[PDB]
Amino acid sequence: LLSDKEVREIVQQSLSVGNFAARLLVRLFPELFTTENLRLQYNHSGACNKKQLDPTRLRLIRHYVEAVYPRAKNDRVWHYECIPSIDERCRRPNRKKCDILKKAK
DNA sequence: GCCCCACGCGGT
DNA sequence: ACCGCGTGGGGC
Repeated sequence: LLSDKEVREIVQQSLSVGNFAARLLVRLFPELFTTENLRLQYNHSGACNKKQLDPTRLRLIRHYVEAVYPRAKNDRVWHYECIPSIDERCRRPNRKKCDILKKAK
């Protein structure tokens, strides 16, 4: 639960509605985005042998998304732009692979 | 370096 | 067909 001021401040910095959902994810799930990087054990559905993000916080994220971006009320926009960005955010690595290969030399 | 997003691909 | 992962081109 976060203020209207803070939601609009998040909208200011997000690039697309997918990134709005990703940012609301990071802000609402600060436990997973410490240097512990627990995010790498989670996704939005509980698929691919991974733990499932808090369904109710995810619902709140969708609430804010469909609120700011009304077009998000279609499941075909949430399921196709936000939850892919949410899962990518939870899973994306610290160091890129090719960057790790490049720092070898 | 951080961060975003498109995208081939393999399991379902 | 669909769905999520690993991955890298690339803007900042």
